[PDB]
Amino acid sequence: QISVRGLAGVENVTELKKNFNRHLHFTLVKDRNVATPRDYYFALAHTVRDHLVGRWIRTQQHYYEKDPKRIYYLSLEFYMGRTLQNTMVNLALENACDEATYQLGLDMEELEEIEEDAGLGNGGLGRLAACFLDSMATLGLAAYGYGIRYEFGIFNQKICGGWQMEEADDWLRYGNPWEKARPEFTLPVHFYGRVEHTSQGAKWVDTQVVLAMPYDTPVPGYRNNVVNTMRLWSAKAPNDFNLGYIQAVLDRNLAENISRVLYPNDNFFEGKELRLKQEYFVVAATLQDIIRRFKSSTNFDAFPDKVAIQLNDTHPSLAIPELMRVLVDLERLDWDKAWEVTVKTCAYTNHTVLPEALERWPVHLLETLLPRHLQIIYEINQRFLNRVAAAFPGDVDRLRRMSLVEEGAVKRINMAHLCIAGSHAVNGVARIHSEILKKTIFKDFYELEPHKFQNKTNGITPRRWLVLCNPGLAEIIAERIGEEYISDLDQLRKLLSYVDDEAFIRDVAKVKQENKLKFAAYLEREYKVHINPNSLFDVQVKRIHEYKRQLLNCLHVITLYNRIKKEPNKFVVPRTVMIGGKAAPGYHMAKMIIKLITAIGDVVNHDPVVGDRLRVIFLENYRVSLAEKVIPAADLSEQISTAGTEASGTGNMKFMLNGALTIGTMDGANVEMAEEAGEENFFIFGMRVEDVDRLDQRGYNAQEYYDRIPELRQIIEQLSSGFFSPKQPDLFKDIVNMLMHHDRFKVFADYEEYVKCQERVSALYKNPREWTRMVIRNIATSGKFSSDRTIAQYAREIWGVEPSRQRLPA
Ligand SMILES: OCc1cn([C@@H]2O[C@H](CO)[C@@H](O)[C@H](O)[C@H]2O)nn1
Repeated sequence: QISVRGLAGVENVTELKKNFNRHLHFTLVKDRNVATPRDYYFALAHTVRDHLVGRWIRTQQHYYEKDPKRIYYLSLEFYMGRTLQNTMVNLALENACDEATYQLGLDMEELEEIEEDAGLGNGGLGRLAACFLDSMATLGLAAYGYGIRYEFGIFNQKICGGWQMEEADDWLRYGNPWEKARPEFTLPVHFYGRVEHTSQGAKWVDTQVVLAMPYDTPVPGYRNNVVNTMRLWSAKAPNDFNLGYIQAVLDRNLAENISRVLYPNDNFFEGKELRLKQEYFVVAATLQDIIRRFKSSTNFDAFPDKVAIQLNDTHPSLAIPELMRVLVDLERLDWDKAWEVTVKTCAYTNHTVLPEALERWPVHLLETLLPRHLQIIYEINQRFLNRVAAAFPGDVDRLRRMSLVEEGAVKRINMAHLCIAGSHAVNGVARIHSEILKKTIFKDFYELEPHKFQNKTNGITPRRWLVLCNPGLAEIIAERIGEEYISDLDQLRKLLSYVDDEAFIRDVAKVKQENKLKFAAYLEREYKVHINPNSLFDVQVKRIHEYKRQLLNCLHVITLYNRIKKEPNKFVVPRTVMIGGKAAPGYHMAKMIIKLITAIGDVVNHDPVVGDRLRVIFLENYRVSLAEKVIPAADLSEQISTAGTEASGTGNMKFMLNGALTIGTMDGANVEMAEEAGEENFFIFGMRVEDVDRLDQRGYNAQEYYDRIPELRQIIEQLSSGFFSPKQPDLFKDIVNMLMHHDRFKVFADYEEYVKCQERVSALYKNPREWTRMVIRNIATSGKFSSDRTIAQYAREIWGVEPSRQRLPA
């Protein structure tokens, strides 16, 4: 059908069709009289998978022969989403499979919808890992993603009576055609036990053993024949585990619970033992695998030359003391040499400055679970603090501040401090974030070792986030500038020369309209909700969090509603306000915010005076597959976190690439986005980081805003009195109380500027031509935010490896 989707040659189409029928028969054990759409999906998935394996085997053979430096990306989350279309895109099979299935009398897009998301992540951090894997493969790096194969990923969100309900994401029930179990490479992982000191050093003994079984998933590069591996560990009990008899077998679940479920927290630390076990489990199994591969090339001086370990947040921070443990206790290296190797091998990416998100493990947990690691952390700390003391003599406050061990009622290990000490590089994820790190929470460390601190602004893969989810836009762009931009997104700058091109303006606007119609149809079909596709699609999709300020969006929505109710017969630009995202199950305020959104919808969507001029939709079960649908459909991207709180954001970048304008604070990567596009082409509002600091200094008083803004008063009075909850007038008391008395994120302080800025948005939307021209200016300058750029920077500035667009033999 379209060019970017590749060739549909007669030879390939015929070959795909026969292998499809082969898999349906031999693999699925079905005939075409009993086969369901799901069977057809699996037959296609198996057919496409076959095309990966040849390239997968030869890529891994290529690495064995060339022995390049290997990159190990350690993450507790990989938010992969669906794999079928991505695989087709990267192998140039999309049109051929489209043709092959059509000739079999099947709609491929229908089959694509059957695939479950691999939802092994919470949001941005897990999705960043997924984009990174894609870019590393596309840039020909010898890279391995290492994580946990959760049996249950991020919960499926059901909305019931306006409330979030969670259900288990049983993503593996029908099987996962993409993974290959590798039980032959199963590794033991040790827990508990005790430390014994001998003549020949420390020994970790009397441990409980849990087996780590790897499952390998192929990660194809974009049309370069590179297929890298994501290896995910599954917890298995040893066969002599607890070996009355029946109970001992049933108690195997205790061990295997380690890989059972993803902790559903976004940007929030829950100090639970099971989570710590997960963190060590991935680290211990991964490091053995790394060392095994390294030895299969005794001399650990070359370890840092052949290995890079990237810590995605502090979650895999135990890699540092674990590497030390292995080098010192098992390989018998002296401390100093082991430490040198460790530091040069490890690098740490920080993703947050929110205090509640920072990992601080109680010493008593580490003492019981990982007694040798605690000893190593203590020794790391002492030697590190000796360096601090030597650099800043007499500065006893600094010593306390920089210690890996935090004092208090419960002693804790600050994992971020551990990571900085044991890494040669520490990076933030957007320029403003990296600067905040050096100025605030890691200031002491930056003063001690300024060379360690870097920025690596986040990115998104233009394969998934343009070509896959927005083929129409990919195509109209390719018509003008060719296909090279897909793996060289900076080429989108060439589109600046088309900003006054009447054909291009029409096409850009046509593609958006088509996307909106398709999404309006999706909503009716799958959720039975009526929306006006001519309205401005105003969308905020991301995890529900106070810092992300879905509440500020809510206030604006109510403002628009109240203004309509006051002047019913005045013209307002029609809007469909879509808000979606999951709340962590234990996050009460976030669950209340979801209820508020639906409560507002229940009032607004049924007011006859409003008509179709304002609709409020809560998008249920927001996830990667839903993002791929709603983002291409968006006109306005809400990126309205309090300045200084959203480390980068990546949703922002997705919207920019897909032809939405951005309303946002100068937070995270929004700053760089506005810088790239030009501030004129962004809807920037609200406090900057410095304004937030000034407000904190004099004290934030929400009442002041309430007293001085009548429109804001009205909303709060509406919330308090039960306007949006008549049967439970006090339902939103917690929300109002928080807003009025303990709002850490200063919702009210940005309200006026936000509403005003939103008026500027509506004004521009009234002029379709100028809206689209600004859209073109955004798409055209979104090149910097390709994860190919990000990964190339990691490669050159941290990992010490050169990216390559050179193709491997097919
Ligand atoms: O554990 C802290 C954390 C941070 N994050 C998110 O990481 C993303 C990827 O770097 C960022 O874009 C986002 O700003 C951050 O909140 N998720 N969890």
